[PDB]
Amino acid sequence: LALSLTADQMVSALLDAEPPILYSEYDPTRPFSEASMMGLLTNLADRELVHMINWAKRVPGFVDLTLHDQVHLLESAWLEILMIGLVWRSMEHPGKLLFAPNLLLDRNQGKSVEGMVEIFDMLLATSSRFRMMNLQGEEFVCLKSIILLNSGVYTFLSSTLKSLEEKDHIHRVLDKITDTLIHLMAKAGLTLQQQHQRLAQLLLILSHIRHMSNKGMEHLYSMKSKNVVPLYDLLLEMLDAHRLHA
Amino acid sequence: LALSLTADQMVSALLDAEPPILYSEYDPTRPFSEASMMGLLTNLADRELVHMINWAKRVPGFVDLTLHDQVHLLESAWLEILMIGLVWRSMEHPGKLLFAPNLLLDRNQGKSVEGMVEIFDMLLATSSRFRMMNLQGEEFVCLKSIILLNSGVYTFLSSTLKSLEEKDHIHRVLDKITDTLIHLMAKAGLTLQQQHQRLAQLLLILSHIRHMSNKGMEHLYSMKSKNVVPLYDLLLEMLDAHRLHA
Ligand SMILES: CS(=O)(=O)c1ccc(-c2ccc3cc(O)ccc3c2Oc2ccc(OCCN3CCCCC3)cc2)cc1
Ligand SMILES: CS(=O)(=O)c1ccc(-c2ccc3cc(O)ccc3c2Oc2ccc(OCCN3CCCCC3)cc2)cc1
Repeated sequence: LALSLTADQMVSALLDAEPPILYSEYDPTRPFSEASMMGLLTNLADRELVHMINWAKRVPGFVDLTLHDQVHLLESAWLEILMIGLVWRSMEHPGKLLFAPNLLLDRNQGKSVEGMVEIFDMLLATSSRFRMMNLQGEEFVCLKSIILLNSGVYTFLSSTLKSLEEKDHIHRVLDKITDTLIHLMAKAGLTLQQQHQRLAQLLLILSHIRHMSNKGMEHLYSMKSKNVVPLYDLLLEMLDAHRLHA
Repeated sequence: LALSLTADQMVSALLDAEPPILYSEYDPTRPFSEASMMGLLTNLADRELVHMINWAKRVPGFVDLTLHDQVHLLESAWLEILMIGLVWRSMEHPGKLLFAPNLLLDRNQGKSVEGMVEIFDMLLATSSRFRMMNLQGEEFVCLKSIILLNSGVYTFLSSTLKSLEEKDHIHRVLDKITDTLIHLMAKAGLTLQQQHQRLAQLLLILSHIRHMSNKGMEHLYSMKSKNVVPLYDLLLEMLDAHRLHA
């Protein structure tokens, strides 16, 4: 059970669950100004989503939830999760965003699309903040898991017995991850005061990531009019897998 | 200086700075269905803003910032601050939002305006969460101050020496407030583990408040087309006061 795991077990579980870093899909031997910037990012995001679902399934406690609740959590968090991942891998590239190892973009390369330069600036600022705090890999995987579990937990539709039990489980797992973050900081030499200060600093950054996701979704919604399968149904199909391959 | 204050001094400073509870402005002796719901809330919000500025000025550390930075912080946080205040005074009114003592509204009374019922539901859910956590007045005033200082701090435009010093000051004050929250929880009997768990639970709610503010601003922006003085300039005029009354 997830609630039985120790701090070091939680960390190992999260580190092991980490998804791969994907590459942008474009011909390296052709003029760049030819390729659609938003086309490249959309394709990347869509491929990453598949791996995000595998990752979520390996976050302790996640698969203990109902399918419906798992979908709701990912539907609310997916863009924040993409964004915190980007910021993490951009940390050692000041002034640039490492969307993919073969797609490193600077501020001015977002002007091709509306609202993009503003979001790029916010993402760059978050990466600067992490660099400045010297964020560690173990801390990063805790934060990404907190995002998955927290972002949609205040927007649950139901209030049935089952929903109450679901929320309680989510909050117990979140408490576990808080314990894990504190543990990592204790093992890195920080005093108690430094521990709760750093915890608060990290969790306050999650509000900015929420803000970035909201602003991004504003523009994506003006932009995404494919009139096709709703994200919920797409997430469900991917999450609701058989065990005929297991 | 704010950075010199003790936990109990911080708490007393914040409690003393608390703004008044205002009343909705409408004739109690006339048909309700006559009054504009959005008209009543807008008028209330506009009057509260004036008192919010006095409050901000009394938050330790705030007036140490440049006028420009003070404005930026309030411009980014004002709706979150209105919302957390509402949720706080609605805490003991399950199912209802106490916008004012003479304006207690339930879910169904938001349907008059677009997007409103959704925001009402999110606000009600936040109030339920606070009730459920048994949020205390001392904790509430810390959270509202954290919102003021944090919401706009990742969106500072400049990177001058002065801006670096401003950000450092804001983060030191935020650390002070974290210490104060932990102190209050220590003095309420919570164990160390319970302390960092409750701190994280409270700060994660701030992400939902950010989300609510974003969604609210989406609809207010479709709705506010007064073509008049920009909020920044209005905030500046109110913040940039002479000391001819002091
Ligand atoms: C216009 S904007 O300026 O506001 C804007 C806002 C955010 C991003 C952004 C940010 C961080 C990313 C991190 C990554 O690791 C990979 C791609 C990232 C990314 O590109 C997209 C593109 C399309 C999309 O959604 C559309 C495709 N698809 C919809 C269904 C769910 C999966 C995504 C979602 C993200 C870009 C632009
Ligand atoms: C359409 S919506 O469903 O999304 C929507 C979204 C949020 C609110 C909301 C929420 C919490 C409030 C707490 C309070 O204590 C008092 C009023 C509150 C309130 O009403 C307004 C009305 C107008 C406004 O801004 C316009 C007026 N003015 C602009 C300049 C700054 C000050 C506010 C700002 C808040 C209502 C409706």
